Amino acid sequence: QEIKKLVDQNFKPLLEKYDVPGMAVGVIQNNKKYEMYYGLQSVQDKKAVNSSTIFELGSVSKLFTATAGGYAKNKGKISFDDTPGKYWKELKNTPIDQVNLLQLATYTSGNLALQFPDEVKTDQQVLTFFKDWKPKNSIGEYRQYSNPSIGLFGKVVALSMNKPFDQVLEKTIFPALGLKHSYVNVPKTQMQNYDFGYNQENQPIRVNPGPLDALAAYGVKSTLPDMLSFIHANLNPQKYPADIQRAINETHQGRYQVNTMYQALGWEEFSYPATLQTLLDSNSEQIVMKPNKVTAISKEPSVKMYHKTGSTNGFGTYVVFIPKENIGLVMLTNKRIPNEERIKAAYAVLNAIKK
Ligand SMILES: *[B]([O])([O])[C]([C]N1[C]=C(C([O])=O)N=N1)[N]C(=O)[C]SC1=NN=C([N])S1
Repeated sequence: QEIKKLVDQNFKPLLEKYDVPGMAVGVIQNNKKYEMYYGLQSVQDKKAVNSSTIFELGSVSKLFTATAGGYAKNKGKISFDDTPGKYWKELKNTPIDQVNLLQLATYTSGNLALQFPDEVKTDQQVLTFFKDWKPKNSIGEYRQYSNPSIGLFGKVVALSMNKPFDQVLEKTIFPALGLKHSYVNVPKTQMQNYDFGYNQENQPIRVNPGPLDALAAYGVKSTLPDMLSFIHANLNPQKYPADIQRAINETHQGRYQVNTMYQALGWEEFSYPATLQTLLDSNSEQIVMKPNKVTAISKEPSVKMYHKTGSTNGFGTYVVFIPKENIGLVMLTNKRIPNEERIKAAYAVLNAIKK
């Protein structure tokens, strides 16, 4: 059916249900990008949420970190066999130097939790944290979703490219993807487009930023048109120059499975058609918060789909795409809503515009 009708039926009611100030929903189908905006970027200013509004992607940032890692790997700047001390020399001869880069990128070091400790903020505190790290579970065998893990991966990628991570994205990866308003650090010239998001009590929220390396885990900001372009790049990598094409495709390869979920670089991958329950289970407390023993991949699914949720204190994100149907969807909000609502609403929309 018409995309607007399906988005109105499935996404629009979430604004009233969760008191969300503004939502941007994009659908790409047959290489045509459709944008739908509801509500306000700023409640106080009566400023409509729009195609220039900048949203925090939360953990969808990890898809850009993955793309940077795929870009570096396919240019020979890193091997996924390498360990972090080859690039971050102060980690040589430490226990974390037994973990390879793929294991860090896919959360299988065996002893890294969701967040850095609160007291770890400066670059020295991060280095000391990794120098003091010791193994717990067998390396490679257990997935524990982890911002420090992919943060160390991103730091190594940046070192291998002789640029800080913010510049890896802003000077290399974002331009190669054709993104015009995606940032690690939003400049003052974009201030009118980047308002605080809203906490659960509808108050504009900010916190002090955490360690710089965690920007690779949750620190990217973008707009709906740029996210639609990023989905287009994931659906149609042959339209892009060869180096970024290789980087995008690197992020699609499953590295191991946990139940019905395959862990790719950044992306979560599923056999397609996937049931709603499979997609919901990927965001369950068991998978997101607890360690789970991985299963090596023997047969990667021949027909696949991919998704990722992201959240920050003030913002919600969901992205999903299905190569066989040549369709994808992006949802951005300036207030968190439950992941299950994001996944269900996207499932209802994409299931009806299949072709
Ligand atoms: B990511 O979005 O997966 C990641 C972990 N996570 C999941 C959820 C959820 O399900 O609501 N919340 N966190 N996101 C982060 O670690 C965000 S950390 C920050 N949030 N706000 C900041 N200013 S930093």
